[PDB]
Amino acid sequence: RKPKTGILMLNMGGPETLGDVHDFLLRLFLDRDLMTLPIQNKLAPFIAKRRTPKIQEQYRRIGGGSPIKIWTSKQGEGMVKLLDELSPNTAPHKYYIGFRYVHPLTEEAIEEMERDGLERAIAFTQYPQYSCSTTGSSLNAIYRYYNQVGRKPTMKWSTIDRWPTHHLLIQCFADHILKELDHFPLEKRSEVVILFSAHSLPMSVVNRGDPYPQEVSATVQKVMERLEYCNPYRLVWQSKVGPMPWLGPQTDESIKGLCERGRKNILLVPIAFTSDHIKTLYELDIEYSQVLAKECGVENIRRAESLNGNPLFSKALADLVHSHIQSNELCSKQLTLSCPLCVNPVCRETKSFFTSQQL
Ligand SMILES: C=CC1=C(C)c2cc3[nH]c(cc4nc(cc5[nH]c(cc1n2)c(C)c5C=C)C(C)=C4CCC(=O)O)c(CCC(=O)O)c3C
Ligand code: FES
Repeated sequence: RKPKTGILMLNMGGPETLGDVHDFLLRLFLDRDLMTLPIQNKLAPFIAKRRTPKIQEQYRRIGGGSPIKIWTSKQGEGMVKLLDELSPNTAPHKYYIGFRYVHPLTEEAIEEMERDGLERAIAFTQYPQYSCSTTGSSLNAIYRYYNQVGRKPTMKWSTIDRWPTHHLLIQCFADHILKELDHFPLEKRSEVVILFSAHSLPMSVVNRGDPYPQEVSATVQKVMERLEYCNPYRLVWQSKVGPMPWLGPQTDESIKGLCERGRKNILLVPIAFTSDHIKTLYELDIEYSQVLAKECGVENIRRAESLNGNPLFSKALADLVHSHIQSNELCSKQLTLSCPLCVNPVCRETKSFFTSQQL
C-alpha cells in the first residue's frame, strides 16, 4: 500500500563516525542561518580543520560517533505505528529523516519524498523550542530546495514548527526527573538543585528577537508545575562555541558556582534535546559530571535520561501530528511573524512557502 502521508523529522544530525566529523563541521560553520561569521565562506573551512581533532576525540570517548540517527529512527518508527492507528484516513504514514548537516540531508529526504508520490508532507521539527538557528534553518532548507530547482512541490506541505509545551513532552521530562531524584541519597533529595540545561545561543541571535529563550523558559515552567516545585531550579545554557558573547549563565560555571556555594547535589536536565548525543554523553556526562564534578568536590550530580526510546515521547510525536492534521493549519501562528530585527531575506519566502499551500 503506497505511502500517503510523509513526516519529515528535522534536526541537526551528527557525525556517525570520526571520519564524518570534518565535513559535518564544515557544513555547520558555513550555515549563515545557524550563526553569522565574517568571511564565513573562508573562515568555516579554517574552523572545521582546527576543531576536527578534539571533536573526533570527544566522539571516540562516547563510542565512536553520534547515535542521533538511531534514536531519531526509533522515535519515527514508533510514531508511524501510532499514526497508522490514530489517523486511518491519512492512509499509511512514513517518516523521513532530514538532518541539516549530515546524510540524510534535508534535500535528499525531500527528493525521496517526492519520489514516493506522497500526497501530504509535514515538516516536523525535532527542536521543541523554536530558534531561527535551528528549526528556522531547517525550514529555510526546504524552501531553498524547491526554489533552486525552480519547481513546485508535487505534494501538499504544512509544518509543525514548534511544540515547547506539549503535555506529553512535559510529562516525559517530569517522569525522567522524578526517577533521578529517587537516586540521590535520601537525606539529600530535598536539597538537590535542578539545573535545566538548554543549548545556548549567541547574543547576536538572541538580540534580534529569537523566540528560543522564551519557549525554553516555557518548557521549564510547565515541567516545574508538574513537579509542583518539589525542588529549587535554574535555567542555564550549555555548549557555547567561540569567543563572542552568548546567553548565560553557562551550565559549567553554574555547576562550579553552585558547588563552591554549598549546593553539592545537582540534577541536570537536557531540556532542549530529544535524544543523547555529544551534548549530553560527552559534555554533561563526562566533561561536567566526571571532570568538573570531581575537581569542585560535588557529592552527587546526576542527569535525567534523554527522551530517547521512551514510549510516551513517541506518543507525543504521533499526537502532535494527528492534532496537526485534524486542525488543517499550515503552521503555528508564531511562524507567520518573523524576527522584528530579521535581516535574512529567505525567512520571508520560507514563511510564505507554508502559508501558501492549498488544502
Ligand atoms: C546557533 C549556535 C550554534 C552553534 C554555533 C552550534 C554548533 C554546534 N552544534 C553541534 C552539534 C549539535 N548541535 C545540536 C543542537 C543544537 N545546536 C544549537 C545551536 C548551535 N550549535 C541548538 C540551539 C541546538 C538545539 C537546542 C545537535 C543535535 C548537535 C548534534 C551532535 C551529535 O552528537 O549528534 C556542533 C558540533 C560539536 C562541537 O562541539 O564541535 C557544533 C560545533
Ligand atoms: S532570523 Fe528570525 S525570522 Fe528571520
